[PDB]
Amino acid sequence: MMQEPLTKERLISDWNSNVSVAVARTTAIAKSSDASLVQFLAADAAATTKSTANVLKQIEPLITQPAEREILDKIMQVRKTYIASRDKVSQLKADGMAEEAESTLINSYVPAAQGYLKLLGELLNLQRASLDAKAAEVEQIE
Amino acid sequence: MQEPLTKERLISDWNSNVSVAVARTTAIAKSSDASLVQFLAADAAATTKSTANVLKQIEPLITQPAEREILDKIMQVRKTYIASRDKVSQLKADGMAEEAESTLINSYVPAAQGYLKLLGELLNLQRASLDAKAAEVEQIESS
Repeated sequence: MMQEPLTKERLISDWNSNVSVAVARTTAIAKSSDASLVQFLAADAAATTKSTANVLKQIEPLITQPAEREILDKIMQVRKTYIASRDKVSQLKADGMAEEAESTLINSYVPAAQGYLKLLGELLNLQRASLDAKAAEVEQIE
Repeated sequence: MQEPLTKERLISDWNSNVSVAVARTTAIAKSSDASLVQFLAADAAATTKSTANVLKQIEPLITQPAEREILDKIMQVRKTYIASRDKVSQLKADGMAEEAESTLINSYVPAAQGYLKLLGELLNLQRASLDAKAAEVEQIESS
């Protein structure tokens, strides 16, 4: 019972950490004049990506509420926009197109990452609220 | 239940901050751009302040021998981690790219790995306590 929202809270926390890491890395890539940084960080980026893939596969079978499914649907859509803009920033920086990379970071990547993190926060708060309610019942009702 | 849950959430935020800082410092050390240090200074300071606030909240809640022992070890290694992080940033800002990369590999990465390993152990202490309590609840409700 309780372990359901507990497990989902932990998985979503890992996911949120992965996105925060990826945002810091993409920000550093976009602000560095070094066109080679993308390739230097490719292995780290791949580890972050695969970590999130693992989280997603674990979260999917645990989704039990319509609200969770709607939020997750929105997350996956926003995530598509985020991935496209992240990849565009990396491509432009690798090609030395610093100005266009900045335009993309500001107009596309930042809003997508912010929406991504906001929706992850909503799903996380959903789990935390369910778990907090059950924990309060267990403590008080005893 | 609320005690280990609060600690688990605070430690999760802490761990996220450390992972972000490690990614940022790695990017700084691998970039040929000496200016990245200054460009990311505000973000790095915000990560630092976030962890400081987490520590202020978690310290009074860490009361039992095992968690206190792990926390003491974390703070010890964290001293080395901070020193090496600051060294990496300083060498990069000073144009000592080669020395900054060497410091990243020989000093910063080992400290960061020990820091993250001990944070993971503290987090797992909280998670194991919560798992045990939740399982006890499921047992009671099953009878």
